[PDB]
Amino acid sequence: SGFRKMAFPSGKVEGCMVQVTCGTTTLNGLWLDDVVYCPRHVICTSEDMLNPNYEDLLIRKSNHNFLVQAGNVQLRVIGHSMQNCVLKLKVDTANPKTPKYKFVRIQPGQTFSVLACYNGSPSGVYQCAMRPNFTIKGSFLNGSCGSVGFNIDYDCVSFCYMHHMELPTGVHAGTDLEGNFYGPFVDRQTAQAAGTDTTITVNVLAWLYAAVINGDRWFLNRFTTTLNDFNLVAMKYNYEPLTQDHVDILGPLSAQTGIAVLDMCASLKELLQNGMNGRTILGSALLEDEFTPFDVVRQCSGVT
Amino acid sequence: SGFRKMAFPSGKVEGCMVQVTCGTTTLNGLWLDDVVYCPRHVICTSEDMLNPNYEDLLIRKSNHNFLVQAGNVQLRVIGHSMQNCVLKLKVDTANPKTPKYKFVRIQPGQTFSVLACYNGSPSGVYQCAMRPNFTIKGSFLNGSCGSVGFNIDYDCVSFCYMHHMELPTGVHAGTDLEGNFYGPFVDRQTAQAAGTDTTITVNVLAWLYAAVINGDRWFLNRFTTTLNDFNLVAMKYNYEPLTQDHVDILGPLSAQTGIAVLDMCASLKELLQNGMNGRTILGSALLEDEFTPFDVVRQCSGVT
Ligand SMILES: O=C(Cc1cccnc1)Nc1cccc(O[C@H]2CC(=O)N2)c1
Ligand SMILES: O=C(Cc1cccnc1)Nc1cccc(O[C@H]2CC(=O)N2)c1
Repeated sequence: SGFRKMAFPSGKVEGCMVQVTCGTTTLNGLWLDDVVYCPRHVICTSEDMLNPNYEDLLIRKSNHNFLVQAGNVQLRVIGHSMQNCVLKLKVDTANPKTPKYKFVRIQPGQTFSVLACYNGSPSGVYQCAMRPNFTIKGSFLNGSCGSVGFNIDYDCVSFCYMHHMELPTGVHAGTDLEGNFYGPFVDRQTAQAAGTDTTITVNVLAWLYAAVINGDRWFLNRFTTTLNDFNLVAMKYNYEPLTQDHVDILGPLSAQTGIAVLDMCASLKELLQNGMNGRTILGSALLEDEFTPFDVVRQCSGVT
Repeated sequence: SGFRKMAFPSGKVEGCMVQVTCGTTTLNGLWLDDVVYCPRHVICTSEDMLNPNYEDLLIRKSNHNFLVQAGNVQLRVIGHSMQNCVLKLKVDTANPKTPKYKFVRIQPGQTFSVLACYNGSPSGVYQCAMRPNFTIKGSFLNGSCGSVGFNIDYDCVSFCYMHHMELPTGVHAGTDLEGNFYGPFVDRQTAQAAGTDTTITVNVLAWLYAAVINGDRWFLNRFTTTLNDFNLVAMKYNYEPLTQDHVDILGPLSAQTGIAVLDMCASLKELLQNGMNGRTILGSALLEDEFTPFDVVRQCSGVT
């Protein structure tokens, strides 16, 4: 027993982290096969970031202007191209450490691990969720651009995020591995603001199931509700509307615990309306929304 | 910016994880050089655990009775010995993936990463602290015994914990890599209880410094206090007494922020006496004690 914000083992991803330097700028790159993926703002100077024309800026860049280093060895860049907001640097050596990988665009609500990196070197790993407003609440400093978000299935790494920027509000914006930003964010140093951050209801429910499994049963009440009535209370508290798909995904958790999804919803409705009264759930004084129903089953069943 | 419970990259430790089977029992082992370290309760049956005589039980065990598997390859055990509560299985092949390592016994209050494992395979990584009562609040299921706690410095892994058991209260007990339990715990299926779990004051202070660095400044007040007055309030709330050593270790955080340690103590005294009033600090509705002052500087400076 015990419930922690667990991240996937990062070894398969550490093997891919490289340092990419363009002029004065150094950031991280992802080396899979003979391609190094990195944010395209590596070709920018601090003046360029205000209003950059990336096609024009890339025209003044040649293969030799991009310095790629993997540990202490320099990789020869034989080609370069721009795919949306990522640069793909073709290198002459394929990464011998390349794991089985997929490039995937995750949905908001879904979770993933981040391997924060500086100068192509990993500093730490933590679990994140793609917020409904398409930002992530990460831990990133200047120099962490190019750090990737990933999931692991058996031996296959699904890369879903590449860090590009921080908004003045302290939240982080980034792209999938095809260079497409999650949300309305543009890789320009212009005032951008994240919209309303809503709470991932299905994840809070999954974590309530995880608390019941672990012994925290105080919040369980003698009540039930309907999907429409629960959603009236979810609306007021900026919670994502619960759908029958969500109820379905909670099915294995509901089946294991023996608590109906709508019963857990009534318990959640009371937690929203009445607060926690100074008590805690899984050592947390607030309702946690960064565990998907898949994360809960995986952690409560030891899926390696 | 952003502050997360970050764990060290686990790649160097994944390379050491092996599966150790003795009779019907399977658990994890740590393969460093030609030695595999694992909990000695691997030689026990469910009946033996009630009151085991490990010397007598080991006398009926031979080199061939311990099955060690690293991935899909069986390792030949050429020697076996008991060091306190760990078995050291000498194998004929040295681990080619052995990183630079030290075996260290950490103090309560200190933090470390755990690579939870099942059948010699890593399932996830998370950050932990050694509680003042010598237990850890981990996430472990049956089959995770042998999972290790570690820290990383540059390229050197300092192994500090090996998971052995779970107490009926849901907390976890284990040993250093010399087989010595942290705390009064014995590897026997007998009713054991953890003592009072106090709050690591210096870590809560370090995390208040991390909140100030990150923009959360609401809790800052126009007051100060003395070490003895603060400790009167720490005592009432089961907080560890603050010493001049703690004030010293907080020195670089105090120097960076410009807030005196005793000033932060007055802010903490008010948080203890008045609560958080529904507000949050670093997205947490309670006072976090699992970040050391070293963890704070490392995360707020990008130490790879
Ligand atoms: O933020 C970083 C580096 C960094 C520092 C700290 C943490 N993570 C990333 N770069 C950057 C890149 C592209 C646009 C950009 O403009 C900002 C203004 C806005 O809203 N977005 C900034
Ligand atoms: O707990 C486990 C396996 C396990 C299961 C879930 C999570 N982590 C570990 N084994 C074990 C080993 C040695 C003594 C022992 O007795 C318990 C009674 C007590 O207080 N300690 C139990």
